[PDB]
Amino acid sequence: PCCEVITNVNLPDDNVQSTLSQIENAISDVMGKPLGYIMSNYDYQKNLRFGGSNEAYCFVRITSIGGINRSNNSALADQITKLLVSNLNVKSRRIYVEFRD
Repeated sequence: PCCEVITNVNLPDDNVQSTLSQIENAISDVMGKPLGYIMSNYDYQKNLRFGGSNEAYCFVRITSIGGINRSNNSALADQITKLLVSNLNVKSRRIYVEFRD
């Protein structure tokens, strides 16, 4: 699967790499998928806005094949949100996680 983090939070490369790594480990864990199938990215979009505001915000897009489990999907979004909250300085309310296939 694929996890694209689209955010206006400027994070240094090491913090980006470790964050994506923890996220991959959660995907692997929750979804039962070896790390060899997993793509991730942190796409820094300084002009990104939500709610009429350019304050820190993360849009997380998770693409799998996929579209199979709700409790896995719900638990994954929860882990990723928690991971992002913990690494980024972003309010939980300013993270949106979307699933697709």
